[PDB]
Amino acid sequence: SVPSQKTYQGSYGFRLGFLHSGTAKSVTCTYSPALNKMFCQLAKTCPVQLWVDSTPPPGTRVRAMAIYKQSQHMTEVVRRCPHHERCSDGLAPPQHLIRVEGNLRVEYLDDRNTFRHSVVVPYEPPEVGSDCTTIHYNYMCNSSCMGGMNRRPILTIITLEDSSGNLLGRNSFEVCVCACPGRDRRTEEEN
Amino acid sequence: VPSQKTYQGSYGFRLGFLHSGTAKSVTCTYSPALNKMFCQLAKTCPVQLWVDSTPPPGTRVRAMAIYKQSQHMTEVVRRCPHHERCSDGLAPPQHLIRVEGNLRVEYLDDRNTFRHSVVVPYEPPEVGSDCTTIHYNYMCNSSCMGGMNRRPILTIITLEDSSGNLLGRNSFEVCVCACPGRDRRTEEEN
Amino acid sequence: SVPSQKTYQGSYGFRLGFLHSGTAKSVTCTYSPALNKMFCQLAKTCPVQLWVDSTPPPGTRVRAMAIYKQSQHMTEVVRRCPHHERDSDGLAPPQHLIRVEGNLRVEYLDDRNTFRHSVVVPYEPPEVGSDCTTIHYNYMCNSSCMGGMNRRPILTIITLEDSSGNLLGRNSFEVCVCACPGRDRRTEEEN
Amino acid sequence: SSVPSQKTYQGSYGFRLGFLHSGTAKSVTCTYSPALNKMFCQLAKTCPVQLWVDSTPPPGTRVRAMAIYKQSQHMTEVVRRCPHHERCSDGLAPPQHLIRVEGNLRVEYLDDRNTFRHSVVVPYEPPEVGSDCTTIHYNYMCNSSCMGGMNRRPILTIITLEDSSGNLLGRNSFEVCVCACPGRDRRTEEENL
Ligand SMILES: *C[C@@H]1C(=O)C2CCN1CC2
Ligand SMILES: *C[C@H]1C(=O)C2CCN1CC2
Ligand SMILES: *C[C@H]1C(=O)C2CCN1CC2
Ligand SMILES: *C[C@H]1C(=O)C2CCN1CC2
Ligand SMILES: *C[C@H]1C(=O)C2CCN1CC2
Ligand SMILES: *C[C@H]1C(=O)C2CCN1CC2
Ligand SMILES: *C[C@H]1C(=O)C2CCN1CC2
Ligand SMILES: [Zn+2]
Ligand SMILES: [Zn+2]
Ligand SMILES: [Zn+2]
Ligand SMILES: [Zn+2]
Repeated sequence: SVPSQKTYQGSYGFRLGFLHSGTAKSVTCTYSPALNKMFCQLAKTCPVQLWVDSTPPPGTRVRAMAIYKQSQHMTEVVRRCPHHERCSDGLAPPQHLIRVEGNLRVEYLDDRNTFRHSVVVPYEPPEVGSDCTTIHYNYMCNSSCMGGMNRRPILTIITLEDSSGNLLGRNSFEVCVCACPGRDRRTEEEN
Repeated sequence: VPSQKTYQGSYGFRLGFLHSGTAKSVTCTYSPALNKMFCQLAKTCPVQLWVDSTPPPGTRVRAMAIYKQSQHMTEVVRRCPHHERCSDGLAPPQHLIRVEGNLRVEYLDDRNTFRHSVVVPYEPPEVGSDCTTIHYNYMCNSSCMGGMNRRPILTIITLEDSSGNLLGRNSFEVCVCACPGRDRRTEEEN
Repeated sequence: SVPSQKTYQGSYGFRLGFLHSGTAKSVTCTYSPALNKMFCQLAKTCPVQLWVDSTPPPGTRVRAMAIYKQSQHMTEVVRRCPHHERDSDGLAPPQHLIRVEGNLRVEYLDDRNTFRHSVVVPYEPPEVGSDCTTIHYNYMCNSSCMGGMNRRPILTIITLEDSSGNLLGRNSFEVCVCACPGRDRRTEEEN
Repeated sequence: SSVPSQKTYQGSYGFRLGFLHSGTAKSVTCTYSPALNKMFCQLAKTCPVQLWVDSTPPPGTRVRAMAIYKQSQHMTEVVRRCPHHERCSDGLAPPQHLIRVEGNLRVEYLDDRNTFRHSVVVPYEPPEVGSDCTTIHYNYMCNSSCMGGMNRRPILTIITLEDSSGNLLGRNSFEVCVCACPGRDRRTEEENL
């Protein structure tokens, strides 16, 4: 029906972090803590940090899924528009909005019962002298895409799961994929 | 040795596979990274046919296994003596690859190369869908003693017209194993 | 052609298991994982477990055969000492080292060409509560019997075959038949 | 009762346990609480347990470890790994066994044929030249929190010294918590008092 977006830090103290990028014209990805909202460009690197209080064990996986924010649209699967879904696809299904770049162990799922799309990578701990793990996501349509997201806001849900799929952690953030993230962030904050 | 050269041809013939993931319970899962299908003995292994334009009536779709390794490549891929034992329906008992849920299936023992293949009529996608799905079954395990014996194989898929002329070709590696999800997840860890 | 001792799990994921019996004076059979060696008493029950990932068909058979481990003895048939051959249960040939107890469908072979002894039983799936199938082997000579094994080490080769004789899998283990299995395991491990 | 004996006894060799004074820093993988007689440790990591004696036991002496549930309503339940961790093995240990010994090739595992309890045994070796106690490195192979396993029930490890013929010589015990953050979990449990 609808996957849960309820924040769940769980046993490992799972939290998300984001670079402090600002709102200048050069910025290709910028997070608003006031809005809990990422502003990023089509197909460009979006860094997401995983912060934990304890290290989950090897075989832990990190999954990302998008849903529609508005209750009227929430049961609709978030997918790429017909224009963009036309098969640079590498290892990714052409319909999927969310890709991970720079990870050979990436796995993509079409849920056989919910038909929802997700992308999964193995959780790796931070490098020694590092405090967080970084996944580079790419968003493969614009929020404005006719016949896809069509200006409807989306949430990204990031779940930590054990090797059997059981929930260990869940966080979420709103996403706008737009041409001018710095400008769009600064304008959306000024209201 | 049968040609394994990718050939989209005149109708833009491509293969697709479900995005099944690697849950322990999955019956069949394809690794885009390895171009490799992981599936269970005698269970459904869906293969999608995608075309840019519709092949003419009487087009056929053939599947044939060969060994991947150079020094096993002339050897005909067939079931182990244990599994070859009769028990089979429309399929020859020695054939590794079957098609299920197609009453028009045809099986060939090449009288000259002795290779096994399985053929069906090409049907366009059903109402609503963008691809044609063929349910293959692999009737030995990759680890069968006296059969494949842990040796890797490729499946070659060919689109042919009514007269047996080549229209398209593609291929993928196959592992027939107890737990496809685990085995894909493990093989991808390198 | 000395029989093959090469391990094959095969289509059914065939391996061997043994009870974790310890080395107390009272123990009648104990297996050493570090030595891959079973220590047992003359004529006493020696449980050997069959573990499979997938159930082979009814009609599947399980064969045991002993061979000398040392290369210069490998071509000699392993058989009971003169004393011990001269006792029988009424199914076992008096020269066979390995019997199966508590199985009315046991079959014994003297190979027409090699002259090697083996004992076969039907494969049955695990009983309810169990993840493995247990065969009770009896070894009918002592390792030290002069005129039989005469302290020469031996392997038992366990083969899983179908109703038609086709080989499905193989595994093996070393055996010592002795008065005090617990003490001999403890002593041999202590190198 | 049916449950095996937990009562402390130093016996003839004056047998007792010791534990390193490791503190509670975030990096610590195991830490013992003298106030709680309780060892906090991480899944599958080294857990040093010291054997202290007044006189040297004969060669052939053995040191056995066994886990029991602490709470009287669970005491008769055999302690074993959860079904998930049973599926994950060094080839010497049974996959169901909670307690392993690391780095001892003479290790022996027992499944009791009548109690069905698990235990792990090693030979007693005297202290090396320039040491005053023998150290065994235990590994605990399931979390305290594991569902279908300990399921948050506290356990005791019972350490027995026994002769070559199985005669009990001494017995000691300690509570154990297998957790993600031993340092943090020891501090929190000590501050309720
Ligand atoms: C891979 C696993 C197994 O080992 C059996 C068959 C399929 N899944 C679930 C049980
Ligand atoms: C990116 C931008 C849009 O196009 C609408 C949805 C999300 N965000 C606000 C309005
Ligand atoms: C475009 C289409 C194809 O033809 C294959 C690659 C991606 N997509 C599904 C299968
Ligand atoms: C087993 C054998 C038969 O008896 C007929 C069907 C299949 N195979 C060939 C002919
Ligand atoms: C399934 C697995 C095997 O058993 C061999 C062939 C293919 N794959 C790698 C090796
Ligand atoms: C049982 C014991 C013996 O008697 C010799 C052969 C195997 N093992 C070691 C030496
Ligand atoms: C580690 C912790 C737990 O999870 C329960 C048992 C022992 N300790 C206290 C409660
Ligand atoms: Zn788009
Ligand atoms: Zn086979
Ligand atoms: Zn004898
Ligand atoms: Zn566990």
